[PDB]
Amino acid sequence: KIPQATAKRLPLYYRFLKNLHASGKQRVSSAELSDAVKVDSATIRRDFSYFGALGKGYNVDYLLSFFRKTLDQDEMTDVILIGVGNLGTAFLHYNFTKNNNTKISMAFDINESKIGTEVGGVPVYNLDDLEQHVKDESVAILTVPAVAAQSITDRLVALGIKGILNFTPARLNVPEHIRIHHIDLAVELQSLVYFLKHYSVLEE
Amino acid sequence: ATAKRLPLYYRFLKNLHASGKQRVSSAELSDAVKVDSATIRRDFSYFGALGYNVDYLLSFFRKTLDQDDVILIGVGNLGTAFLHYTKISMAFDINESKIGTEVGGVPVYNLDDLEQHVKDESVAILTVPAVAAQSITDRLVALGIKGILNFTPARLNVPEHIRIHHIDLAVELQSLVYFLKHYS
Repeated sequence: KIPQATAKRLPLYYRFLKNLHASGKQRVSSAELSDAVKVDSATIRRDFSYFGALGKGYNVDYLLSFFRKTLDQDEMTDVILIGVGNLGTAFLHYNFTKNNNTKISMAFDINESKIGTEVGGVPVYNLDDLEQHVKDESVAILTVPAVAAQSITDRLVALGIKGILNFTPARLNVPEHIRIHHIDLAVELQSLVYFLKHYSVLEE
Repeated sequence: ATAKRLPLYYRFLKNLHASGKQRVSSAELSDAVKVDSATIRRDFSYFGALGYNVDYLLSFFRKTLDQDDVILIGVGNLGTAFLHYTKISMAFDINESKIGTEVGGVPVYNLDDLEQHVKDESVAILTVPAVAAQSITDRLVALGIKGILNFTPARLNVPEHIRIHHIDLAVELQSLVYFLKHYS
């Protein structure tokens, strides 16, 4: 599937393996794993094929790193960027802190000389290829001209984007379950200006 | 001079309006804002006010302020995005290949000259590295800037009356991410 019940056991296996690794333990059997998560050995066997783990019992150090990698994978927020112009490339040069499991994993453009580049260590792909690159990523940054932003949005939601930071003047239409932060920079500037004239916040 | 007392009258009258009072004397306004009434009477004629009606003046001050700038510092990708992309009148940088040039119609000056060329402007856009932000901020406040659009990860130390708008990718993503993890 992976079945929900299996997926919910993963952090439980992890916590058990950390404790064991701290205590100096080198091997762990199915029976010990079963006792730790209150299941039986067949469940360990099935869950570990879902996870992609390799055994024989198990090496504590191997399984700890493996489950660590897997939870890190599951917990990281991979972000896509569309539009690699001035604002887009500044964002690709953004230095996210260590404690912060967010990164922009990929970028998209339509300019042939953008396409095929690595900007700030992230690959820029043809926007044509959006559907063949996007699987799991749940968040997108939009830094395209306002005119392109709606058709790109339509596609992002169809691919399973759930959250969008809109840095364009466009007012996006999306399904009620899509969370949109609209950061129009010209509006932010004009809001600051307005406040120092009127000492109240600008509508909208 | 006259347009420099206008915001004093506005701010105070907006506070008055809130309290339900719709007339105000030069003597009452003088004791509040510390301008002499003889100057107030002189200004309020100029504004075409005929005891003065509080709503006339407020609507007049609002309209004037809406009838009749911004500087930017750091003309890199981010500053260039803002220029390209309320007009920006001056840009400032340290890169000698950008100083003495025009980006998006705006001339770019050496940051050394900030204090000679910033006279009237109240708003600054800040699009420099975080490491540069606080020292420049310090110079902007000493120059009497009233608002800063902080487009850097730095948290700026300014006097309380300085309005800061902070735009940051991480800060913004953290909020959206928290929604998605908790309110799906």
